Amino acid sequence: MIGVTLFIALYDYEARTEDDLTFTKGEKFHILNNTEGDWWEARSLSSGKTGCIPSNYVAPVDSLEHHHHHH
Repeated sequence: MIGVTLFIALYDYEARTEDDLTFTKGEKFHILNNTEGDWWEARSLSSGKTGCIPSNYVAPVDSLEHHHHHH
């Protein structure tokens, strides 16, 4: 969806609190709230669950894709 940034997990993460998400590397996310800074609220596109993730464990998918001019 245009205007919505897709994120991908670069590492596995086991939930450390009741509000954390557990996820595996490659998992896709939408970010819902980034105000905590080091922790972001996200919704997992794999499980449909919502919770906190470490902000440094994910990256925008568009940052990691190969781009070519002609489309």
